[PDB]
Amino acid sequence: IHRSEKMKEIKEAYQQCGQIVGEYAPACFKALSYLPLKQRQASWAVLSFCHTAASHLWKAFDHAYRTFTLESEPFREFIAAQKEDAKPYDDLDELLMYAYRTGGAAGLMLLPILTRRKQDQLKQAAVSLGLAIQLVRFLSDLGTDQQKNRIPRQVMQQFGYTEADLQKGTVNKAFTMTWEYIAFEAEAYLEECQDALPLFPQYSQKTVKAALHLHRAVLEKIRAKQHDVFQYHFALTETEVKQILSD
Repeated sequence: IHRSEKMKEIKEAYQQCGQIVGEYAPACFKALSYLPLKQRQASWAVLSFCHTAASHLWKAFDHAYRTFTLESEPFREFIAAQKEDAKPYDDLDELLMYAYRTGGAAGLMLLPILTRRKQDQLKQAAVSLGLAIQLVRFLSDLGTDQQKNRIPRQVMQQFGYTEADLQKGTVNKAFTMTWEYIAFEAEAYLEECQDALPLFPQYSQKTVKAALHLHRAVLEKIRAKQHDVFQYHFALTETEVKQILSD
């Protein structure tokens, strides 16, 4: 087929979007692999955009935008949320609002790609999934001050976890209670998407199911490794993903 140079450039840009996501989000990339090619590549573009903004390729993004009639709002929301705050979060609501504006927004970005019909019925599930995934990522690595800053001071106070403990990266009972209190919320969002799993079209169910299983597994691994998130960034290995996804 004589493809236009423009389309050739779009295909190149998409592949690069896939290289990116595959590198910075192996688990999600794996979950997305179950989508048909058109949807899969579109998802790469959306998440590549997220990664890029969190730290040309627009050709593939515009293509995805026009192909799936994506909405501009969530993309704007995500961008605005990258302007930060060097101050620690106070309320759990503050952390949740943040996960909502980033992960939740990403979930909304992807909605039109995950489903063509029952979008109204699956919107809540998509946002909850993205929100939960962001919470899981947050709970998987507390190595820097920026990450430590997202731990809600009111939650820390509830269990007696001190600023001094946190700065030292001390993993004591007070810390695990703080961590589990936040993990409880993440799991509630996950279960919410789990309940709506049968509503997604067959072409995207394996992708949603994979995402759900993978992130639940991440939380379990962290627990298995004694919540040692101040020292290591937790992620599933290729071997682990394979087992989780064996079905």
